[PDB]
Amino acid sequence: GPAGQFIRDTAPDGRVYKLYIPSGYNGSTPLPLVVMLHGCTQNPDDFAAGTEMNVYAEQNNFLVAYPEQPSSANLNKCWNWFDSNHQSRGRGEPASIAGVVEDVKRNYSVDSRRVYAAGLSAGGAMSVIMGATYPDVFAAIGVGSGLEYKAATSMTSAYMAMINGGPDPVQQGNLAYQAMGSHARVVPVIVFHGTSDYTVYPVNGHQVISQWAQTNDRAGDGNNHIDDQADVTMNGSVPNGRTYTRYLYKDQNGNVVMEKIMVNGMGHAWSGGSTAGTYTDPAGPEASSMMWSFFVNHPK
Ligand SMILES: [Mg+2]
Repeated sequence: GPAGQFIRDTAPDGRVYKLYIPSGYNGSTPLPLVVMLHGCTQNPDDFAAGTEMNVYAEQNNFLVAYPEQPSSANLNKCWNWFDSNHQSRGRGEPASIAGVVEDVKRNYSVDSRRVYAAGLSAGGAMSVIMGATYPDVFAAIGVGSGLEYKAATSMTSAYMAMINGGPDPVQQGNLAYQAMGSHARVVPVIVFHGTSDYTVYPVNGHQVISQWAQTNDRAGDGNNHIDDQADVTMNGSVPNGRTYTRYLYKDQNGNVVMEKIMVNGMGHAWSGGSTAGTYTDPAGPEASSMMWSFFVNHPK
């Protein structure tokens, strides 16, 4: 019944983005902001339609921003996760996506401690980049079928990384830690990946976890050890849908810092969701709900 609004705006740098404002928004309470980064060939409306994130935003009283990657910036409307120009704080797409957050913060009441970045495919890899470059902004990140930080640094090596994974995740985790500069802090990460993904092969999902284990272990230095050994593993089952395995990674303090959901026989797709959007597998577990719960329990 209660209905919010889905607006389109342009940030000062020309970045188009859409923003879902829930019906419960009255400006008296700073709301969480989930930045949702669409995959290749997608656009904000398609990603909203498939992830259903505006329904969760309506139900949970949070804001959702969908930055748009236009065809003028990448041939396939992919976030340029493989390009050195778009892997560092302060310039390129990381700066532009941070700019969208700043634009929303200026126009609505946003909870600075509950700003998150999630995405599918190239947008999952970009969400990794956002955590490494703007950890002062993003409390936690969700990586749907993505790749580790700097899995490739030119377009020439991007395809190999999609198929075979990036370099040694411990090394890439050091680079992500370096990319954080003086803003370094633990960034909790939830990863989703389908075991029959023929686009971004699941080795990449494993690498994201291993890379962030190192980065988050390093961000704790200068007390709290984090490794890529799963502390709790459980099989789950979707009624009349897919099975999946959940891996939980704790730090020494006992906090869940990372989570990995491998959906058995899923392809390259957002897990769960609706056929109203492209690149969804309605028979998977509901990544949007799972990711939102991970986010809300991992404020900055
Ligand atoms: Mg552990």
